[PDB]
Amino acid sequence: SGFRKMAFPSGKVEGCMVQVTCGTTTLNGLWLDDVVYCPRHVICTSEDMLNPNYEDLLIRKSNHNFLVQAGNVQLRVIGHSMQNCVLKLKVDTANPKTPKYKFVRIQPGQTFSVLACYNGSPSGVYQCAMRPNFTIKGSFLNGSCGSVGFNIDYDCVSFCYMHHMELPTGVHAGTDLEGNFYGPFVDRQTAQAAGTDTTITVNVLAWLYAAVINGDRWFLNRFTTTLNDFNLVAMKYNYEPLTQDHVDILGPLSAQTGIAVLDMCASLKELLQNGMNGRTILGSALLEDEFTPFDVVRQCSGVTF
Amino acid sequence: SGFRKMAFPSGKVEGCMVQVTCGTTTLNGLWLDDVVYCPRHVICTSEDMLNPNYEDLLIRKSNHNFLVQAGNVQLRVIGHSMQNCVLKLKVDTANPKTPKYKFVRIQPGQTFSVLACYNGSPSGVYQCAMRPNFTIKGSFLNGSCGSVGFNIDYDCVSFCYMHHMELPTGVHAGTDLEGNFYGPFVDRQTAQAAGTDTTITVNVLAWLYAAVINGDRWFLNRFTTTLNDFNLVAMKYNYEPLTQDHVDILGPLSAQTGIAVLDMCASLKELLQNGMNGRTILGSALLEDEFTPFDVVRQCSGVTF
Ligand SMILES: *C(=S)NCc1cccnc1
Ligand SMILES: *C(=S)NCc1cccnc1
Ligand code: NA
Ligand code: NA
Ligand code: NA
Ligand code: NA
Ligand code: NA
Ligand code: NA
Ligand code: NA
Ligand code: NA
Repeated sequence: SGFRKMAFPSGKVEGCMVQVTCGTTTLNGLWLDDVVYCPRHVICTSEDMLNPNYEDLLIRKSNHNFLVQAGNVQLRVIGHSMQNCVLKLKVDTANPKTPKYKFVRIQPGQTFSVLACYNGSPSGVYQCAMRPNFTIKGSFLNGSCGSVGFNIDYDCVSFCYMHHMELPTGVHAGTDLEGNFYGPFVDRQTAQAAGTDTTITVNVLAWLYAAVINGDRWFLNRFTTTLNDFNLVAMKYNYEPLTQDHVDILGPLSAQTGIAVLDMCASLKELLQNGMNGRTILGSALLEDEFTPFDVVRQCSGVTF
Repeated sequence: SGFRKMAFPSGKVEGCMVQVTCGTTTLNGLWLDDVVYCPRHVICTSEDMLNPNYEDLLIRKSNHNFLVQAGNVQLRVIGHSMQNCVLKLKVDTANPKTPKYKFVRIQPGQTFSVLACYNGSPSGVYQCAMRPNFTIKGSFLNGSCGSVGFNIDYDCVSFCYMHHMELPTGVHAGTDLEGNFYGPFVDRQTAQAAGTDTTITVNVLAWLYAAVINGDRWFLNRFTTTLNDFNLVAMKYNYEPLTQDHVDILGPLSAQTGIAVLDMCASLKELLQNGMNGRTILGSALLEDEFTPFDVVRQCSGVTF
């Protein structure tokens, strides 16, 4: 019992973090096999970051200008390429701690753990979601760039996120591990609009199932609704529209609890229209949208890595 | 920018977790040097757990009845002793992954990371506090016993908590690593009263400093108060009384922000008396008490391990 925002155990990723320096910029990189991945903005000075010409800046650079360090272990860089907004530094040693891993581009609403790092060392680990508008609400200071987000499935690490920037509004943007930003962001210091954010409706519902499982049940009511009627209320409260695919993903939670999805929707409706009346659910006075249905099942059934 | 509930990176602890089986009970143990530590209730059957005579149960046991496994690696048990509510299994191999570590008994209000484990494998990591009443509000299923709580200071792991039980009320109790429970709890399945819990006032204040640092400043007001006047309001809202030691620990945050402790206290007062008016602070609609002043400084200044 209890329900917590829980990160994956981070040890498989801790052994892949390195420090990358170029000129006087230092940030973090990820060492997998004989390739180090890092944000291409490692090659930018202070000048350059309002309007960087990344092709031209990188031409000024040679393999020996990339100082890559793992612990005290210096690595030797024998190749460099830029893919989209990441740099790939070929080194002469395969990381002996490389886990089984793949690179995945996640969908808005999906969750992952972030290992926040400075100077190639881990400071902490936390779980968060890719917002509908492709930002993340992290905790990241100068020097945290190249910190990665990941999921773990037994022994397989799925890397989904590399951190690149803080927007003027205090939220965070970054790339997948092929260097394609999530969202409309670019790697320059400019005004950039994040969309309107929405609440992740399907995640909220999963979390209400988690609450019932744990004995928090006050919000359950004698009402039902329809998809279309629920969607009209989702509208007004800036919630993502709910689809049958979402209903279907909620099925195993529906079956465990005996509470039909559309009845849970009617509960949510009533919370959205009436607020929470100064009550809490699972220790929160807000509706929480950073657990997926997969997350709730994993936690409520005690899956290991 | 951003402020998150962040756990320590868990890799140093992941390499110490094992599985311990005795009869048909399996839980988790912690392998450090040539000693495995685990909850003594591993030797209990279903019968025994209403009223266990631990001395007599353990006498029925020999070294070879303790099956200790690390990965597929079986360990050989060459000695067993019970200290308070933990069992110490002497094994014939020193853990090659043993970090620098000590055992510490933390104070109510202090925080630590928990690596929740099943069958000696890590499922996840989360930060929490030792409540004033010596419980913790974890996320723990059957099989999670022996999961540990810890802090990290560079390369030194401080183990402070081993999980032993869930109370009938759904909160969690356990021991330090010498097997002394925190609080009045015992390791039997019985009605057990946790005290009245209090909010950790000094942690709330630290978190208000964190909010100001991050730009959430709406709650700041044109009032001040005194310790005694603040303490009268702490009373009524079941907040821990605030002492000069608490003021003094808040000093570096006071100095960074320019906001005198007692003025921050007057802000808190006004929040306690008026509630939050449907506003949020650092994404929360409640006052958060699971960051220490040390935690806020660490996060806001980007300390690594
Ligand atoms: C990273 S090394 N620099 C950009 C940055 C700064 C603050 C937060 N996130 C990204
Ligand atoms: C641990 S192996 N058994 C007791 C328990 C059960 C549920 C939660 N926490 C502790
Ligand atoms: Na970049
Ligand atoms: Na987020
Ligand atoms: Na992004
Ligand atoms: Na940038
Ligand atoms: Na015990
Ligand atoms: Na707690
Ligand atoms: Na306890
Ligand atoms: Na017990």
